[PDB]
Amino acid sequence: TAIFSDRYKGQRVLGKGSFGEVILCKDKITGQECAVKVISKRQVKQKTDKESLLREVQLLKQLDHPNIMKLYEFFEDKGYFYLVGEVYTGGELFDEIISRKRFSEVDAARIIRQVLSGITYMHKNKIVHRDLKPENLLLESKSKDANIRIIDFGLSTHFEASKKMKDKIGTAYYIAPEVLHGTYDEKCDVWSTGVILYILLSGCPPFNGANEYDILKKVEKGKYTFELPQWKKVSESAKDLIRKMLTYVPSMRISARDALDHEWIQTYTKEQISVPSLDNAILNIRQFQGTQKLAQAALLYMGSKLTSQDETKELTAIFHKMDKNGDGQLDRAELIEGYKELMRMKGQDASMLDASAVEHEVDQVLDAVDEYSEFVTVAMDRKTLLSRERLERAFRMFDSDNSGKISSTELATIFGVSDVDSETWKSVLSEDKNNDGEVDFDEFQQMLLKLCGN
Ligand SMILES: CC(C)(C)n1nc(Oc2cccc(Cl)c2)c2c(N)ncnc21
Repeated sequence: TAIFSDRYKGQRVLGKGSFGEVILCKDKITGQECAVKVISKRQVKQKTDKESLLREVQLLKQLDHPNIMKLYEFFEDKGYFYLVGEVYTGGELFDEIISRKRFSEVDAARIIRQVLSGITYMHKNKIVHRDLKPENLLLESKSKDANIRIIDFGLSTHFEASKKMKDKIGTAYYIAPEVLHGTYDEKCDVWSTGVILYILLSGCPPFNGANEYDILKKVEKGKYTFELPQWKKVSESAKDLIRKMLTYVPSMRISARDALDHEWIQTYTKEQISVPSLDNAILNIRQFQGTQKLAQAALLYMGSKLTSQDETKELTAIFHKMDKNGDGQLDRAELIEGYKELMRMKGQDASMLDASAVEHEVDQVLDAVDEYSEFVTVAMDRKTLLSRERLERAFRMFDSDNSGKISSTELATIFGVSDVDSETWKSVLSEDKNNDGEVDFDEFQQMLLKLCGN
């Protein structure tokens, strides 16, 4: 077999996506940069057999469209799959939108035409996405005229969805009703695209609720309206398209290809042109995006705290066992070995892909120490860092008026999206013995710590 770390070295962590971590990697010979998704066999089950995954990868590697992520290679070892593809540096679609002055039906139409164009093409090759959502739409580069690239086509056919709310944040808004009941086809991608279209034009989900299951109930019933005030600013042809895409019975639902010929797409994408800014839509999208990202950061922070506890004590156990004389001390070599040992047990950390990468992390930890218990504390704080800073930056972003505080109403929203229990979070707060009806960042962080057994 060919080995992933023989070819690629990891540069830096790009983020978390469906089914695993994504690393920026570089070919050790040619210097080609690529994005690598590392899927752990221990945390993600396969729905299909080997042969079927291989033939699907062999197909994906051959496909080519300007709105679909390019896949280059695939590797597999004892514990992991590695999907190697083209790296995109423009970030998520919605983050580019919320940093705009104007946004019109014209900008929406140009977004949606690209999305429908990639989808159309993948459906002709019998590949269905199933989990189409804003996070899966990346901008190819930081440029102004950059294409949208859809990531994760085909994956959900081969790998089972996580049940953890860490991993499901914001998926219920987009999912087709028929995917909930088991019988689904390519039309599920049109539904998801109509949900995204609805949000682009109103800033709000068509099927919404106070918690994950409430949202799913709305989706299953399938009723939505155009009753919000900002829909008055919207053409009727956009409403007609949305209706066709959010048609409940999939055989009555419009195809991706047919949707590219809809009058709204034709009208509003003319290079010619022939139109107001939907400022309310943009405000709500800015609010939506901050809420989703704060809830996502809250869960990852809590998850990272539990992992940190689990690995801190295990490393301590490994190093104690390694301590042959029992004096509490170890040299550079034992530290490396013990750290490696930790990763056989707990699986490879995305950013430690080989023995060389562990050494530099050790050597980095030592540079800040220049006694195995000081090493443990420093090495673990360095794995929490990204979580603790992501949380603070996510709290700062969500606090749009810079008041330094989040109200109880906003906590409800955040904890509902995070699917944490109304009575449970209210109880943690109380342990705010003074009821301002609001919390600053330190208090919010204490709430989360208390919701994960600290
Ligand atoms: C940063 C993240 C996790 C949203 N992401 N995901 C990406 O999607 C990937 C990246 C590698 C393999 C697969 Cl199957 C999907 C991605 C990319 N291609 N370029 C830059 N960032 C990427």
